[PDB]
Amino acid sequence: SEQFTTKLNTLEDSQESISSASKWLLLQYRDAPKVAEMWKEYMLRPSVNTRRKLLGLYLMNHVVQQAKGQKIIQFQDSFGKVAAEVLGRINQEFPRDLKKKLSRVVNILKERNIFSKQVVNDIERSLAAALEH
Repeated sequence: SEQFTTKLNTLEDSQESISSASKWLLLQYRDAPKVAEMWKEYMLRPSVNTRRKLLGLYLMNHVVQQAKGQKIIQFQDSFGKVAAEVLGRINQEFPRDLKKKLSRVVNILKERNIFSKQVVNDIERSLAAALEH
């Protein structure tokens, strides 16, 4: 629902506040397919700063990380799909500093087995493409 954008637009730059938001976003699993699309648009919105995009990335990470604990594939699969594309694209805007921070998020998604091997491979491929172009 629109509650995603409510928490996203009011998303504060702090892990505590980010987790607090994601706690409620776990209830959006019914519309997760659409939430991921909203997240995608946000991440690929030119009116959003690269810092604010990374902040949004942090929010997603918390949601799917908790979804991993809650075993909610509605978030894992949905966000994984769009993440494969987004993560590659936004690295063309992110500076080296924020690109490193991004790669840390990716490492978490992989190492914690949050996203499937298919999704991870798709991410890594798009990341390589981002490095190439």
